[PDB]
Amino acid sequence: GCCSDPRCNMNNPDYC
Amino acid sequence: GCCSDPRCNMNNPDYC
Repeated sequence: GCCSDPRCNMNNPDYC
Repeated sequence: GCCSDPRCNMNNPDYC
């Protein structure tokens, strides 16, 4: 998942 | 933060 991966989470505030 | 960058900002319209 994206939100469970630090870098993806950091770049996706709309969903994370 | 994400919103300070044009690409990330545009990918996150709800939050940015």
